[PDB]
Amino acid sequence: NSNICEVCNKWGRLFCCDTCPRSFHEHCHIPSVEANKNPWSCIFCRIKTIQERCPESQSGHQESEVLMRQMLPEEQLKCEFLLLKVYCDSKSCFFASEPYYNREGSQGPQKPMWLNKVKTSLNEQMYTRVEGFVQDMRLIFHNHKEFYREDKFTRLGIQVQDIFEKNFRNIFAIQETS
Ligand SMILES: [Zn+2]
Ligand SMILES: [Zn+2]
Ligand SMILES: [Zn+2]
Repeated sequence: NSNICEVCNKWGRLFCCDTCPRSFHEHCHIPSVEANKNPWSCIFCRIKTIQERCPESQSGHQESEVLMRQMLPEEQLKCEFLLLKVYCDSKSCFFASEPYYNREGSQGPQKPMWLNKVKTSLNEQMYTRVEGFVQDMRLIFHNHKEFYREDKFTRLGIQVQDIFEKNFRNIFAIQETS
């Protein structure tokens, strides 16, 4: 197994996957690494299994159809993995914890949002459709772009949104377009 966490790239108290060489901090993995279970298979492995059991699940889909899906176990897992893929980027640090807004010439957003809030919401089964999760994720970046206006710091929102969107299209097998 790897000797660093797949998500944050640090050593520490790591839990190792039995079916692949990845390792994780307990609360870096999503869902948090399960207490017992030997063998244990990480989220990367669980997602690959879904694909392998239903190869057709990789044919192209329309985003509008994906968003209206109910949050049954497989879609729950897919959103957990998509959230984890965002945390895998170091620039996620800016969007992880609760933000505050006090900048001359800007007013904070009406509905603040952050990664750890989305994480809690998924853990607590608060989303009934994929759309709920995707809306909160996209709101994180939209709030940031609107608040930071012409400051160059707005680019961090564009960057992390791009990671989100590329991974959304991969995980949910969105039909490729120009
Ligand atoms: Zn970690
Ligand atoms: Zn694995
Ligand atoms: Zn099948």
